[PDB]
Amino acid sequence: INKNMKLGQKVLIPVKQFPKFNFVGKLLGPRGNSLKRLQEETLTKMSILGKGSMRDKAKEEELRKSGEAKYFHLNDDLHVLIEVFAPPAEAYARMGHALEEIKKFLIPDYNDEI
Amino acid sequence: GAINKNMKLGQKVLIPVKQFPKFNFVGKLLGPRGNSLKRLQEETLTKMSILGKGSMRDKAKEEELRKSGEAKYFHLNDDLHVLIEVFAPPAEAYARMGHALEEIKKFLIPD
RNA sequence: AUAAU
Repeated sequence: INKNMKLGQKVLIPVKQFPKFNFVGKLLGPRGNSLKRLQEETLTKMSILGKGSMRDKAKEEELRKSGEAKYFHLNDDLHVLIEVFAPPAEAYARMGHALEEIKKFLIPDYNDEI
Repeated sequence: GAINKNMKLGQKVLIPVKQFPKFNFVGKLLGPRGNSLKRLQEETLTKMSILGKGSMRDKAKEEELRKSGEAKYFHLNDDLHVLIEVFAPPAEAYARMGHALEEIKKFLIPD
């Protein structure tokens, strides 16, 4: 119950469902640091990964073709990888709180009628 | 996954019987009629199962089921533990688990 | 023999 443990969770960014919405720009923010704040606030690490995550389509296709394990993620769908390293109770709580906080960044059409 | 679909999480928590061989962790977890562990589950919105060597009321029977090699009893070859399970959308599933893991700590200190 | 599942 006391030792640091690692957890990781992929969250799909629904680009197919909402192709007109710029999820990456919305995640990173107007100055590009919104995701940095979100991480520091939640005590997690968050990385935007998958097809489209590099904002350089030539380079992305190059790294994917290399077969280096660092870039395996580029085979995947666009997503945020949330990672945490803390004792079990804190690790799960942090993840729960990060997953909650990230929801607003990923739903263009949230309900606003009752 | 998508942020909305129900997901399953499971976490084993070791009961430190080796460290504290004199202490009845199982009785402490269950309480009278199992209502301690039942309450703890209901409060945390988790499922909890006590599993592993030492889990069963009955040491003769335990050894029998272990020897059967039925897969439902494989756990009896493992160390004593609580398996905490949850099924809910990702943010709620992780929160529940974090809260269960916090609440269970006091039961895994002897006195 | 705190004994749930």
